[PDB]
Amino acid sequence: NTVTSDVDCSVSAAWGLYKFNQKSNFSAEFEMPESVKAGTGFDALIKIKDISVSNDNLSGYKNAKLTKSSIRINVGKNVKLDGNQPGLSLSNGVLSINDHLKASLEGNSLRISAAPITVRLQALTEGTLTFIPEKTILTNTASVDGYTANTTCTTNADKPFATVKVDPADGLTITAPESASIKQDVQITATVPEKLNEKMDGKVQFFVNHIAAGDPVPVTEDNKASTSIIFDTSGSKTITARFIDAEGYNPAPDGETIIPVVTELDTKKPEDTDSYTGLINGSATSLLKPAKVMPGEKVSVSASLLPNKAPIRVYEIGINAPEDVKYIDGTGKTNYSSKLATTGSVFSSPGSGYYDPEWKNESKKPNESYRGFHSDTSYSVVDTSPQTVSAEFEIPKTLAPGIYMFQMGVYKYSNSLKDLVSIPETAFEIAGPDLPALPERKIKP
Repeated sequence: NTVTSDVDCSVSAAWGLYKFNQKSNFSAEFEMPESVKAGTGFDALIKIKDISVSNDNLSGYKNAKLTKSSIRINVGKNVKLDGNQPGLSLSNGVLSINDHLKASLEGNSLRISAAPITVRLQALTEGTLTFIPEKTILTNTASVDGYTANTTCTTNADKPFATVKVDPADGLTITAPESASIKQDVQITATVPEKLNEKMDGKVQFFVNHIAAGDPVPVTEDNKASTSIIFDTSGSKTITARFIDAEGYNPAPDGETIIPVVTELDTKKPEDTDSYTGLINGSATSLLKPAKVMPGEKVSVSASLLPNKAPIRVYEIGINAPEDVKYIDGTGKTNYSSKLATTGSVFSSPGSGYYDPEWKNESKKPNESYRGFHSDTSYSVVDTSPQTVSAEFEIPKTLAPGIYMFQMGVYKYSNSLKDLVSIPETAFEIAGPDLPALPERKIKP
């Protein structure tokens, strides 16, 4: 990263009575971090390489020293000097390195040299620092044989010495579950960088879907802030933390996060020793990436039971859609050979040797969309291959906005287990209205 660029020098000496041109090369090594954070001090080491100038009248001179000098570098407007640093000045994106050049006379030649200069900088905002040489890269004043010579060297180098990526400074974070159900406490924690909260007297105003949620929470001694939110309805909820300082300015960006919220999550019972998966429109979704579906739409769902162990006894499987979502007739297939024993929560025998789930007795029953299937061959499952049921459903055009999930109805084991299992891989979401705009941040002037 030693960047070379040739220069054109004008000399005025003896009060302008003796002007001449001179060509030369300016060459410098800029060692800086490849990358930094906005706001973090860093060093720039500048090695300037020696220059020879070979005018023939130099052999004729008896003494020389520089009395002034300047290296002019275009460092842009995204940087400042970190600490008063003598010799160095910064004005209008011009870093001016002053009085650092030494000039030793050497017969026929003039050797201009410099001890490496260290410059501590810090960038202001996220972006890039680009170091360009200035057109007038170099001026100096020389005292030769009792005369004063003024020099101005211009260059045409477009080529940056170094580039530095400015990554942003640390920002607010927010910690929420994962996922949540309605009617339950959800803890939310914001954290504020040490650096925004230096004076240790700030607050964090939370928002839920862009509405203010409670009074601003005062930040703790450990730069944290917490609230507790109880959700009313399902949906991808946007949580926003806004930081406020001693005199309510919002100097930092807001932190945002999203919590998927469900009506309920019906996990497999503890004694259910298997596990489950599914698909919706041929894909395993997640309640964090729910399928985007509009009301009025027909979807296809698959639900699989993945045995932990074989053989297990497995009697009835089926897909229990959400309330109002209607089953499409004759679409329910199994992985295997089967007859349909159960419509709704009503069982009726499709032959002798078929066991009744008695969903009637259970506290949670399947709804009108549920279709339950028994194997005609055997109730034993020979291996650990997925036991899959799949069908197509219709979403009514009036189904409410929120996050929805399909369930698997299952009745199994010698020790008779009956359960409805929410399969997050089948999650879809009916979009609500666009959030309202957030109140504007109050930036300091």
